[PDB]
Amino acid sequence: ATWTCINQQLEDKRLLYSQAKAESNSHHAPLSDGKTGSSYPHWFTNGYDGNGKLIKGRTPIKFGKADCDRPPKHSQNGMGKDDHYLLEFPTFPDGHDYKFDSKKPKENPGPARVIYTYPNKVFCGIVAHQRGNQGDLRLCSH
Repeated sequence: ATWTCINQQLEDKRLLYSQAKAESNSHHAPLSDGKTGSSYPHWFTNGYDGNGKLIKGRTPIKFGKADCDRPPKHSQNGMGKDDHYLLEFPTFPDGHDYKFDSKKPKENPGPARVIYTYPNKVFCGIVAHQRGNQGDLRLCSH
């Protein structure tokens, strides 16, 4: 399965990702909420607060997997014993594994992220930043 993302750069850029490479990246990623050099992986809010309430005006991305569409439970540190939430990790057309402990310099994460679950690492989808490498995330197609 090939996912296509559109990202604007300093103009619209079309980027293709192999679903297999991305699933492999998330499996290799630690199950941690940002307690790494690069800050990745980290909680992907999808518009909710840590109690599972949808923030007003925000719209969640629908993935189509019950595991991914359930509201989260995220304690302050992402380690409460009842926690279950989404994680985001950088993914690339080449499939290389992002250096999550990289700090000065921090590896460029690019615009795309593989979204998966904590604690079971279920694959949700590939999303990408609209412009550059931060800001609004949009689900890529396939």
